[PDB]
Amino acid sequence: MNIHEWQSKQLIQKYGGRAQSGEVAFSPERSRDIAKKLWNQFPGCEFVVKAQVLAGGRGKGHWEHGMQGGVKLAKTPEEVYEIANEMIGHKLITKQTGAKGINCNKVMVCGAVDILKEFYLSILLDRAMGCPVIIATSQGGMGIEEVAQKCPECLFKVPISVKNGPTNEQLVKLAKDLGLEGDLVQDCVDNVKALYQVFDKCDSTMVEINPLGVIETPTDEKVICCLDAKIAFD
Amino acid sequence: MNIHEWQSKQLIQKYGGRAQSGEVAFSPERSRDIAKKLWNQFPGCEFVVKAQVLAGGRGKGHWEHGMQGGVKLAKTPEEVYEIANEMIGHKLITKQTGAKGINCNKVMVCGAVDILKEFYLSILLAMGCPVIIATSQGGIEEVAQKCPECLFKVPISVKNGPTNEQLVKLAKDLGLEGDLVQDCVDNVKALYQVFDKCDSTMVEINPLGVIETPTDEKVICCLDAKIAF
Repeated sequence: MNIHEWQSKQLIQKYGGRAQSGEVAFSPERSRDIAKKLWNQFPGCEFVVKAQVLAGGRGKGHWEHGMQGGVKLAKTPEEVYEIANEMIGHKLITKQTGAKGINCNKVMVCGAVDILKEFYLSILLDRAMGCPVIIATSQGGMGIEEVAQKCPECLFKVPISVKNGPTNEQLVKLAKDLGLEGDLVQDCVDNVKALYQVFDKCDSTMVEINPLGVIETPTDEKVICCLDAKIAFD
Repeated sequence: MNIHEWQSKQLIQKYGGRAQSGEVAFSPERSRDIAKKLWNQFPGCEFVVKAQVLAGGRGKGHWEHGMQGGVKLAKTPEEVYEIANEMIGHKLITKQTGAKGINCNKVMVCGAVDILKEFYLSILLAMGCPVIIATSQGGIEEVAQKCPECLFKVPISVKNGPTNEQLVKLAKDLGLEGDLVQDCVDNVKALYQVFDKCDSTMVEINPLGVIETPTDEKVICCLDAKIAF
């Protein structure tokens, strides 16, 4: 059982992680109102509209009536309305849904940010090692099976002492192994600790962040941020 | 009678102007909630907390208990709480208030943005017709009053409103180039509709800014606003 992206992100934020949870909208008009209000705060910003569906391959999918993408860029609140109008109440077809598609009745409206780096990061129980593991790659936005098959050099698998860890030294090395320098190293450490707390304290079978991003803030600071999130339960 | 900065900006927005009206808060707790919610949209952003008081010289002013400034940068929602807590329910002393100061009962919280240019622009009604005054200089409203020669002044045919040629020339005279010229033209046309359709004696934008959006586009934006009736 998976929860939606915006709910996963809110849970991450609850445990001190940085995530772009945006605001959920149950109508196209509400989607526009969210965008309009955000222009009170960051005037002239752009928007991303993300269909909230329980299925994978959302961003790459296409709608039954022809629109391309479950994640779309919008320049104005009216463009946000137009996009949400083709998502809410309609069927999204992804690789994982097959031709049957999946109904969408809500979207997330987000501010558009400069994304500098995309990582993959997941926490799950590893059968072989008999403990939780952190799996991460510097090649976010890809099938994790493809990375292991075609690019095993950028994949990292970190065993975690179930409630005797993860240790700070493991997280610093992972962050540095992902190519992070400067303040982003500690930022990454802090965010991965929060993700583990979500995994542990919420009895999740998998916390998957694809992508875990390095983004720029509106005043150009570089920060770690969950840009998609999938949390699974039993 | 003047309306507050954030109300002035909301009125400008209603007529299609770009303005950082932020969100008003009447308690430090609400201020913090506003900030926390904004981190859902622009994670990691910084915040500006602006005392909403009907008095000038806020930025240089100081509060009784030591805090410097009516306009303050906050890095987190908790700094937003702390700053707002020193503003709301307290007295701000600026050169315009005198020692008697002015009570603050509200702040505006807005996202911190990179400001690339600050202009002064005002639309005023005195005994003749509307006039648009502006200068390319950045405490600039007193510079306007004691050095009026530093101002562009553009008379407006009340029957025909500002012409497009006047505003393009004004924007270019203020040093704007490229797409910012038309953006400025569009925003000043909105400020005129507020001035006209709301029977205002003054719409004062100090500063009218060039700011960067979160994805680094440059846009014209009202960063302060004072509207009189």
